[PDB]
Amino acid sequence: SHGLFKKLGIPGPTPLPFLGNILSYHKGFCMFDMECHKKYGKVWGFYDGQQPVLAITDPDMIKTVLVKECYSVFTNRRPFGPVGFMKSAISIAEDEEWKRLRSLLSPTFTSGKLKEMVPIIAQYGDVLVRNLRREAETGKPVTLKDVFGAYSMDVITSTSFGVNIDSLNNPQDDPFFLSITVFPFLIPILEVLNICVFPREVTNFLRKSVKDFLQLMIDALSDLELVAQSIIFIFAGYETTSSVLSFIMYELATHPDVQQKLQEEIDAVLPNKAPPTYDTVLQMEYLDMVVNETLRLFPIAMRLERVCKKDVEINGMFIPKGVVVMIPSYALHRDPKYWTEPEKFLPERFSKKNKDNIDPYIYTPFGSGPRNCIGMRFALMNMKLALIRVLQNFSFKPCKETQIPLKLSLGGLLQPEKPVVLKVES
Amino acid sequence: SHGLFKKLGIPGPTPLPFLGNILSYHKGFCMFDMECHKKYGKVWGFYDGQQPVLAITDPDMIKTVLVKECYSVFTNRRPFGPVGFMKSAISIAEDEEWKRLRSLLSPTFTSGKLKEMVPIIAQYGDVLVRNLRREAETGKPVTLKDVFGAYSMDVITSTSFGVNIDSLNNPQDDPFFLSITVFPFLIPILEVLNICVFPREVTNFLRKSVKDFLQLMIDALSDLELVAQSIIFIFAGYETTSSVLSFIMYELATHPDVQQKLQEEIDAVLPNKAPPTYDTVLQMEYLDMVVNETLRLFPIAMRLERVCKKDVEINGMFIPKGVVVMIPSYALHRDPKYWTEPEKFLPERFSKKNKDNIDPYIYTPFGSGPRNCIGMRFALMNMKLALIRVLQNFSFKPCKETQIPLKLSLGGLLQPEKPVVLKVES
Ligand code: HEM
Ligand code: HEM
Repeated sequence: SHGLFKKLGIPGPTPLPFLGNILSYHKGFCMFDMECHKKYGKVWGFYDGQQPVLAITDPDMIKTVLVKECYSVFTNRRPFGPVGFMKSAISIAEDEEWKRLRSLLSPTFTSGKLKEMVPIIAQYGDVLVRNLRREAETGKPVTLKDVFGAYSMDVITSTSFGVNIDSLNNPQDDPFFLSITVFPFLIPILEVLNICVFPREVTNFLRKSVKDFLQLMIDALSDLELVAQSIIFIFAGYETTSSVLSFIMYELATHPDVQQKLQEEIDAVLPNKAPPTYDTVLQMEYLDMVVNETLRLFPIAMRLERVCKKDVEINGMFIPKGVVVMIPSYALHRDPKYWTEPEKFLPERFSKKNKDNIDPYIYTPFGSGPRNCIGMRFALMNMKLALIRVLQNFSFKPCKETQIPLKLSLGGLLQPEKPVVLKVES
Repeated sequence: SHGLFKKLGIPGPTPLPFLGNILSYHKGFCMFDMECHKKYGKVWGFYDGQQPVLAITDPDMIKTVLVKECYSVFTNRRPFGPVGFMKSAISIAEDEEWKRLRSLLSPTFTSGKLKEMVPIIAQYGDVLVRNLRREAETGKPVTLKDVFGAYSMDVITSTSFGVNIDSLNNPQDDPFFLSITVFPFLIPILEVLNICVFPREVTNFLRKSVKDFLQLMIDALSDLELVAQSIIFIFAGYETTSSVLSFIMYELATHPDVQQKLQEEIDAVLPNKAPPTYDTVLQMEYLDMVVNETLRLFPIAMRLERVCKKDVEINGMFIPKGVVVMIPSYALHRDPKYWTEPEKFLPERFSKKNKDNIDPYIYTPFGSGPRNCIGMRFALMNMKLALIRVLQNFSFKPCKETQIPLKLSLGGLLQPEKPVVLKVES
């Protein structure tokens, strides 16, 4: 099975038997992606065990895969297991089942239902300053992913349901997945065992805690299929939110000529520390020119993936069935051929002046097509609503223990090695 | 493989393919054991999947298996998995490894180290009355396995380490094992996955909480092998203790002519509510004649098991290798041929007058032989030390919701269906 890329004339790193190419993950997904983009060119192939992965960099191919032929050939993501009752969640569902669930869950992030969420988010952005004013008034670094996490936690529990808890009460919230890929034929076994990658007690904790996004559901849909959708929203709305807030907070304290220039637009549209509304936010381009630049540097999903469900010949290339087409986000976001000095944080790539020479099938940090980030709008609203309410009250400087430059986690997920700490000044 | 008991001329219930006889577990281990003792006689056989189990009732065979030929042919228990680092714990260890660990852990339950534990147990037997005086002074049933559990928890955390917590702070503390037996060939897989029957977070909770019985350890032994031994002691010292306390408490409120007659010996050896010492306890025969009668009725382990590691011919019968010899405790404890009116709770079977006509290879509620209950003494001390400190202060009467007669759990473990509740009067 490992001669599929020798056959189709597609170059690649040679795969070891049984293991495939995962031996080269020893530095991380991202570094293995940038590596081969230099090694073999515009299209290369590798194997995740016996699993052949096609890496595409041509932005038309990318468009064909995510948008044009999404509904036809590349509908679903890579098989990930074992999960259990979670097989119904949207980021996991496939074919016809996903269609019924992406329709049903689209109503949540409209321009009308998101504006309904700015005044309720205006409540926890003040539990964020008051919990960041206690660790500022005293000389002491600050662990951004706790206070932002405590924040991002509070936001998601309400933007969808309605529960309210100051995450200082500490409400709730790659060791073995390594074997998934060399033993994907073992996933069918683990299922008939109820066994979960999500420990069966984080789920039983919520196999009853479920029994607004909650409203707009029961308002056709099932009930064990109702539990799962709350889960994903809770993870993404917490983890992804806090993670990037601290990611930008690092690039603001280590680039203070940008931290002040962003603080000089915040006191222009919102004078006298004016609370942010749905519309004042969308005005601010630098806050966008930054958020889009950090996400151009730290794409929190690194790669997009789709599963080629039949023989196709997109943009000149015969693609066989069962292959995983993989858009290597992190590697493009930092490609020289498309970004000058790409290691450098320069929110002026997303200036209206320059955001013309910017191809949205290279910078896709929320994906694209009918299966793109369904929370992208809610995400880009939830972040800047906290980015404003914090760059009005505090300016951030390096610490003594602040990881400069920031070491990305060479393991799996995209996070820093040591957590981002920063000195906060009022 | 399922023709092993047709071969050896041993009668039994006919086994379905692949499943074996576990279909007959639909009423519980115990009822399936009593059933076949009537069906086929003194020796019968059945299959736990492909796993042949030999049930022996002859008390000499039983003696040959537990005591005489224990070190030789029947050393270890049934293979139970998957476990992980827990493969070193004593109740699990086998062959040579178990010898090094039953020696090392014998010093804990001497007459000298147990007497050192009566004054420290005299401390939580008073947190038991004061937590049972709050639910008595007010008219309200009492859930015995909480207050006893809260008690039995407190005792074991100190009798071995030294930590002290009133278990009212709520400190810490058959869905899928059904597949173990039909798929025992899947246990080798699950191991290379770190996967635990004990959820990997109840263990990570203590993969660091470990880093007296604690003293007598590091005083040769390992450290990941030190964590496991604390675990078993914590379960057995908590669960088994509370469970039987409530088991006797049921048989004392539903047999009050015994509850008073035991309260009439307690105020004889310990006058003026005298605190119990190591020696006053051993004096009291009825408190023993009861504890031994409840355990004759509710044997908390139901069956003893050993694994026949080579061809043998004990007491006339050729026994092949790899068979699990199983002493059906629950079925003997309630055998007519050895106990008149065996359903009836009558602590006078264990009177010194009658405890002569009583064969200790039939009543073995702590087993026997070199692999018997290592905590039996500590157990029979920990229980009566709470049985005294409670039958001095309170008398127990039926409630309106008290399960009379007591329905045993027809699932797996030996517990009641509804928890035992009782009205407590001071
Ligand atoms: C900075 C924050 C976020 C980023 C960078 C991000 C990025 C992404 C990406 C790259 C994808 C995959 C798209 C593809 O492969 O085609 C995705 C999918 C998804 N995201 Fe997010 N996301 C963010 C926040 C959120 C939030 C707050 C939610 C709240 C529910 C969310 C829910 C989802 C869902 C449901 C999907 C899958 C949609 C589907 O498969 O139909 N994301 N996101
Ligand atoms: C009423 C209370 C208890 C009862 C009825 C009981 C009963 C038993 C039984 C029937 C066995 C199996 C013997 C065999 O199959 O040969 C056993 C083994 C064992 N019990 Fe208990 N037990 C009790 C309390 C305890 C306590 C408090 C501990 C504390 C550590 C404990 C620790 C153990 C250990 C370590 C073994 C296995 C010894 C070995 O395999 O070497 N038990 N017990």
